[PDB]
Amino acid sequence: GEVARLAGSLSSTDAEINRVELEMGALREEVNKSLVDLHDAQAIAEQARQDALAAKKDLDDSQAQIEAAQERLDEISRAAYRQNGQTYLRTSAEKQQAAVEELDRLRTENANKESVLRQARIVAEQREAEAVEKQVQTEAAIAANSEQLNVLTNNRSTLVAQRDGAERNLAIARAQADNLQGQRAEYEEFQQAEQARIQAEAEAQAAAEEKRRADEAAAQAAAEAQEAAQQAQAAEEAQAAQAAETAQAAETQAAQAAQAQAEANDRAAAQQRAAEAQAAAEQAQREADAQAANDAQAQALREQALTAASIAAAALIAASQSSHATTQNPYPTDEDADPTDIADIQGDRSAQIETVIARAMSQLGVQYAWGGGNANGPTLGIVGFDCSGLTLYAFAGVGISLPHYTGYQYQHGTKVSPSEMQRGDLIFYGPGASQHVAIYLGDGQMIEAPNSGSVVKISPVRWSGMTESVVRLI
Repeated sequence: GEVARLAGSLSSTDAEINRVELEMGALREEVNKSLVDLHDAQAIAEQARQDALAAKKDLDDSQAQIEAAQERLDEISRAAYRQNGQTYLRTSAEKQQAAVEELDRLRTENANKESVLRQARIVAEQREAEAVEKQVQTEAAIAANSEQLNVLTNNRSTLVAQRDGAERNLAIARAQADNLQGQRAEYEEFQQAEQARIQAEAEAQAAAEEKRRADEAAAQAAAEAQEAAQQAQAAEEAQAAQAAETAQAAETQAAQAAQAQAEANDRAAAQQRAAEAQAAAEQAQREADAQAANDAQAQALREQALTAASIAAAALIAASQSSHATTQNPYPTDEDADPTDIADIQGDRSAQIETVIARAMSQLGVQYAWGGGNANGPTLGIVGFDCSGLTLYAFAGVGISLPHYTGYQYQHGTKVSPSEMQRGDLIFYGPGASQHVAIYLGDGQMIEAPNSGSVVKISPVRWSGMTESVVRLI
């Protein structure tokens, strides 16, 4: 059975599909960026313009402000002349000087504002030009990226062509494997993979226990090494302390020297014992990580064999039932032979549910094909899956054989009230499950193959048209 060659080439052309999809993404977003840049340069330009306008507004206010004060000086002189035909003469002379010096003020303020307008106008000139440039820039960047994208999508359509053909061949392979080797053939292969699953699972369980205990051993040897090294450290202390004190002081002389010898002896003794315990901790750590490496390696083989077992379970079921896609009788016509004959399909738990669900999610994106799907995967319509076809596919992974009809799937398992549904349950719609089926995924979302034109997708649970009960198979 050369499934695995096409399965591999399929999956590698799907790897190429996603290369090109991210590449297209990079270009598409490139345009999005310089679109952002353009709209912000435009906002900069319009803001520099409203700054220039603000400048002319106060410059004109300064104009007519100065002219209002000039005309008050004017009416002051007019009053003076008419009043030329004593305390008040003094204070009105002082008022006129106040007005003249105020006008001096407003004068130099207006010159400053004239320079402010010169610069606000130049700033708007500049950043308007900046926006003209960046505008044409991104129109041209769009031209380039639209053309390059059109290239990418030509490549993408040929890749998906290849992909549809390869999937179509994989369906051929699954059929030849299970439709060909009759029941007892897949039965033997299945019993083999189920046995290898239980054994490699037990083996991995043993490598995990020993890795845990070797890790405990690494810990004990490491701590003992550290203790012995600390006693070596205290020897260093007490030796330099003895050294300093004898440096700072006949028979008394021999007593000092003997204590120095005893100090050095204790030091090298605790030091050698520290070196020994630390090389021992190093061995214990090399063993603890050789054993952690084997625990990981054996756990990989454990779930590898667990998976190969689940698919061989799906294959037994597939070889157990007729093609639920054609009509031509796949049985003999003259009473002159004797075939295999297919089973009859018409009217812990947590780990089990997750295996089924992985199978349905693995088909996310597969196109709809009326009547498509079996225990081995998608099939040609009357390639893809239809709603009740997908559920049939998923539960065969845990050896649950379902009919390729919603109304009949509703008769299997246990009828739970819709309000207590949980992950793994079958949600049905239509009277007596005559219209549609989906798998509850938990957390108020479900996976389904819904209607013509929709790929296998995850959608929120729908309450309109729901049957009165859900069905729980595991």
